[PDB]
Amino acid sequence: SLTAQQSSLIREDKSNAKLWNEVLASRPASGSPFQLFLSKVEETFQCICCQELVFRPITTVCQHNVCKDCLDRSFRAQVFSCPACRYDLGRSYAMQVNQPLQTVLNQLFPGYGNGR
Ligand SMILES: [Zn+2]
Ligand SMILES: [Zn+2]
Repeated sequence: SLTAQQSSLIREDKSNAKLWNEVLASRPASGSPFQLFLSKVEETFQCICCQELVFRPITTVCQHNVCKDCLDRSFRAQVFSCPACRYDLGRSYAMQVNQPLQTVLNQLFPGYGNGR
């Protein structure tokens, strides 16, 4: 299973608290329990735009996680809606990468963002 330090890192991602709670709600009949956890994280944090694990994720006001580059490309195309639910984020949507999420994902999947 996951470790205390992993739990501490997850607790820091305060803007995905509800989601992480569901992830944590998820013992397997095959392989190891930590593998089940990893499977569930990967599924939960898929970017809808590029179909990869989100990298430099933006956690939108409407509580969806999209890569910054994917959201940036959409805005440059003059599409200011959430790719996941089409809530109107608006022009000049002030974004910051969700660093706590990025830190968790980089710890669980080191190097997944190589060249991203
Ligand atoms: Zn993406
Ligand atoms: Zn949304």
